[PDB]
Amino acid sequence: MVILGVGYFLLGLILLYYGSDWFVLGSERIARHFNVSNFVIGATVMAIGTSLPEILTSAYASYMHAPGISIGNAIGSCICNIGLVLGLSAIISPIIVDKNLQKNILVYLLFVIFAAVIGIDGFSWIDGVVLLILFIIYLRWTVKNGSAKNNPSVVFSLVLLIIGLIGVLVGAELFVDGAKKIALALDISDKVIGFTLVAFGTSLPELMVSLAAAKRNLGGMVLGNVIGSNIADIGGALAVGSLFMHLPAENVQMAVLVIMSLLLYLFAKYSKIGRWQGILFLALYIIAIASLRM
Ligand SMILES: CCCCCCCCCCCCCCC
Ligand SMILES: [Ca+2]
Ligand code: NA
Ligand code: NA
Repeated sequence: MVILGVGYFLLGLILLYYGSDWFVLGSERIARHFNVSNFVIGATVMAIGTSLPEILTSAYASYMHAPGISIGNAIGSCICNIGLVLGLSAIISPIIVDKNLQKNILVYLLFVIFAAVIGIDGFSWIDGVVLLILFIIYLRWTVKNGSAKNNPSVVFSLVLLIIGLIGVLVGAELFVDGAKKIALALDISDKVIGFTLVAFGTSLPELMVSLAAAKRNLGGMVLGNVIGSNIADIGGALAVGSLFMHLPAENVQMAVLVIMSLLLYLFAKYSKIGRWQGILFLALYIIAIASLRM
């Protein structure tokens, strides 16, 4: 069952490549239809849609008595979204953040700090409930501040979005599924092959989507996708995971995330998110994946 593993692998890449573009284009059209900014549509629809793997992963893992994976996958994705995903995107298409999206990012920072503080002694199911409620509040707050027949322009837009989303979710799965089949067929299969492959596999939707939007100079959409995903990973994935079982404290990873989130805000507020800010993000992500524990 090799080659068919290469089959799922390459095909998943193709579905990720074109699927992300369709998702970006469809989301961009939807945003203009509902008269909202690209940030808003990225922080809500796109973010939640791409964070669906994390939510299902964290829920399933915690239910299977593996709470370490649940919180590990959740936080690792957050670090990945700022370090790798935003890092690459910022370099491709530098972002100048308007004074109104700066407020949203500051709110994001507060949310992260709050999660880190209450997570010091781990995350209880009550911690999850609270985070999930704030998650819900953030969404409505974001949409309001960015708001205000079978129309063929609207239908085609929704088809682009949905099919594109299916493309990146199925594609990301085929990528991981093809990679597990190859490693097994080549007898090079550990168990953090493995945990590394799936945790990064859940981040593949955000990566390809944000890179697609970055290529089209949609920096607001990219920034929304990153900020929204992180909140969806904490208020959604991590929260749901804590409902099934107490999640052990990841104080080091949370600290890294808080620092990265702090850096993201300061750059957006007093400077820009461009090449050298993107380079710094990639540097920290590389240092993170080099010295953080598996
Ligand atoms: C919409 C559902 C939100 C989450 C509700 C979670 C309830 C979790 C209960 C976990 C066990 C609590 C045992 C207490 C002794
Ligand atoms: Ca706690
Ligand atoms: Na994801
Ligand atoms: Na996401």
